[PDB]
Amino acid sequence: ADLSLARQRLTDESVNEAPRAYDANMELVIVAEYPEGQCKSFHFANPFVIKGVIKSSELMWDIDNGHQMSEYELQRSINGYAASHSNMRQRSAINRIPKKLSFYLRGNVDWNKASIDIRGPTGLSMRQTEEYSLDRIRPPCSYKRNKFVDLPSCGGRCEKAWYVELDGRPVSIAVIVPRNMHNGINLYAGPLLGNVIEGLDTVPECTQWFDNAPELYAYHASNYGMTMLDQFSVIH
Amino acid sequence: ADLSLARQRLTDESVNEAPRAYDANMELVIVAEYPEGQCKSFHFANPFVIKGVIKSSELMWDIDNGHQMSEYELQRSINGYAASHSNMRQRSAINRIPKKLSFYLRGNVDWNKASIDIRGPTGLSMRQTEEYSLDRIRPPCSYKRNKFVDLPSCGGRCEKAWYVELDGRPVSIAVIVPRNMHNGINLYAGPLLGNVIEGLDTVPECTQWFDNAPELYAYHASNYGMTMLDQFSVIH
Amino acid sequence: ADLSLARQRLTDESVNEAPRAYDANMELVIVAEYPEGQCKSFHFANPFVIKGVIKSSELMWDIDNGHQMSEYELQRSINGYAASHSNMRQRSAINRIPKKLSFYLRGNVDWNKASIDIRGPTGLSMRQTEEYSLDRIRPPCSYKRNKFVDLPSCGGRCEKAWYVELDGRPVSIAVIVPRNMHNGINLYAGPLLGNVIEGLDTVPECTQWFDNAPELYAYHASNYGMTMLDQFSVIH
Ligand SMILES: Nc1ncnc2c1ncn2[C@@H]1O[C@H](COP(=O)(O)OP(=O)(O)OP(=O)(O)O)[C@@H](O)[C@H]1O
Ligand SMILES: Nc1ncnc2c1ncn2[C@@H]1O[C@H](COP(=O)(O)OP(=O)(O)OP(=O)(O)O)[C@@H](O)[C@H]1O
Ligand SMILES: Nc1ncnc2c1ncn2[C@@H]1O[C@H](COP(=O)(O)OP(=O)(O)OP(=O)(O)O)[C@@H](O)[C@H]1O
Ligand SMILES: [Mg+2]
Ligand SMILES: [Mg+2]
Ligand SMILES: [Mg+2]
Repeated sequence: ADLSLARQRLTDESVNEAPRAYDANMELVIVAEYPEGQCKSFHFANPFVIKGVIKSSELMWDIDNGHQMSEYELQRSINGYAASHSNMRQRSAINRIPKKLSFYLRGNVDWNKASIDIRGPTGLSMRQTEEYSLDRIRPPCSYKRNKFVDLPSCGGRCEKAWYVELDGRPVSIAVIVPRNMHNGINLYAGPLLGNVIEGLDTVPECTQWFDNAPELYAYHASNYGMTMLDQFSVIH
Repeated sequence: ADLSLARQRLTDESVNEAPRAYDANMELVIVAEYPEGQCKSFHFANPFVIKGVIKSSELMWDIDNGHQMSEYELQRSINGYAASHSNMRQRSAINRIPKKLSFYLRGNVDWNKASIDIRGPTGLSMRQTEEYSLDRIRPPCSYKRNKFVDLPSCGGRCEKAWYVELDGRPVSIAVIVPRNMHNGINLYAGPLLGNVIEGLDTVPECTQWFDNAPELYAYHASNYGMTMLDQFSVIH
Repeated sequence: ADLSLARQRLTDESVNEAPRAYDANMELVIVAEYPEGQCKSFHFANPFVIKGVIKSSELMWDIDNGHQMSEYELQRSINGYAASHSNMRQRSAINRIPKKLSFYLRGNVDWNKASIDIRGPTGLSMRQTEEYSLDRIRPPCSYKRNKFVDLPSCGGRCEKAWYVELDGRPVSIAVIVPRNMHNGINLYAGPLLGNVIEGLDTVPECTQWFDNAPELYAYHASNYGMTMLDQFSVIH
């Protein structure tokens, strides 16, 4: 047996299987695409539960003539969608609302229980008439299961995505991504629990802005190894 | 029996009782009111533990001639209250410090254990002489219990509030709101624990700015069904 | 026995031992020092697990002619370090990257398990070639143990520090600081667990900017009782 090829094989497998390890992160990238094709990406990671929580103000395209707009200004625009005649806008804000959201998940994910909840502009459960009395988490619809779309992970057998088209109204996002424990062991049971609790919510988030999707593909997706799908069903 | 009225009754009860469900959110709205009557509201929600954590810089009225001030500028002003002669201010910043804070809680709350802790300008336990050695959470005074004021929830039997007048010094806030488990069942016990842990800290926050209290009543309180009390003891 | 001295002694001990109490905070101050000597400090606290999580954009010196720069502008500069030719910079950004980081820990810390992880510019595990497949938390190197440096805590016997020199590239930070439970009792075991979970992540953070280290010593360190060490090995 050729040991140079054996070494290559071991190297490949070490990279492919690493996400299955204890304390190895699951990965979440959310991409918002806007009408002129610009993109905003949000990255979250954790080994046990990813909690991808995005305010409606964070999901707006927030660049105006080269400067970043404030939460105050953005929330002012969002308000008129949440409550009738609560701001002074004479036209809509659709230029800054995403057309499409893409959710890229990679790693040792419990695909039965991963939930993606698209919520209202002030964070309440989405419905025709949002109200505090009827506000909850993890609605039945949020569990996508076999509605996830499989994508190449280049040997990892571990990337899927979900896509949604928005309808011209601001939204907020709550994504909960639990670790696969279908090997029959409860990591929250016994003395290990404290070690798991210590690891929750310990990875820095990262938000990036791109003027077009090819910049996203070139400087995020292919830089780090998250495969993305474009509007022509071609992978990058 | 009139079935149109029976249907109305069932509908009423479905709305009134929904917050008692597993995975139904408890709701927290904090309102800061400033000397010229403007208001800032902060909304938090969770089914298991609400953690309402606000920095002193976030609690300042932060609008200056139509633009939002930066954390850098706000913290600079706060500093002179925390440490003598640590900024260059020749006058106080009382114009931007809240006069009053109102805490509105709605849902299946453990009223015995809900805690509201008003902390110092850099997040330490409040005392005459703040110091790292004497910094802790959940002081005895923070549990309000029967000092909560009952307010109408329009059939829910589940809203209370707490009020405090400030004394011209910046503060920070830590509110911990645990779920009522007085039905005798520990949701943290057994296999359910992981499901509870997954649900913690998964709801987007929302901050709003209003120029006067009637805007708050019209476009937040009555829009979503949180009853608020004004300075004339009239509900909205 | 002189009871005025006995009272002094009891007072001293009450202050010295307070951090050992249940619900007493452990304290973390991170100080970034930049080439012109300016400093940024970040304070975190919790009684059970401190989670000090800082994005690469937050660690840049972010003041430009008296105004605070936006995350958009800062992330743009960081991008060129993460992905080749992903921004339009013709020179580096070393003026705004810390030269040195200092980590000050005070309280009832588990020194065996405290971990300080210096991560890449977009939050991934640091390595020559950062990639999503090889991203994890709590690497073996992050546990400093006896590589912590002991510093005076003025009777508390409970402050240590860690120092690192950076190499001109932006980084992100994840610090996990667990409570000392070497007295043989597991606080996550039994009915106490819910009370611990309720206390996680409930203390407001505080970020401060200083133009030079003596301002930091005078208006933070000596104001609150965190001892710091300067470049001459002198304490403040
Ligand atoms: N262009 C595409 N559009 C949609 N789906 C695609 C496309 N290309 C591949 N896929 C799907 O991705 C999945 C994985 O494909 P494949 O096995 O070729 O990738 P791989 O590099 O071996 O990665 P993995 O280790 O994740 O399997 C398959 O279900 C395949 O149909
Ligand atoms: N204007 C007010 N000022 C102060 N307290 C008030 C005011 N109006 C009502 N309350 C108090 O609110 C509480 C609930 O009142 P009430 O039972 O009339 O409301 P409800 O619409 O039935 O809501 P719930 O289902 O929460 O009881 C009572 O304790 C009442 O005294
Ligand atoms: N200037 C210094 N540079 C480096 N280390 C120092 C310096 N001064 C003191 N130390 C170290 O700090 C540690 C604690 O010193 P010391 O016992 O004098 O302080 P203390 O005020 O009693 O505080 P504690 O209660 O924390 O012991 C010792 O290991 C000492 O060597
Ligand atoms: Mg394959
Ligand atoms: Mg009633
Ligand atoms: Mg000593």
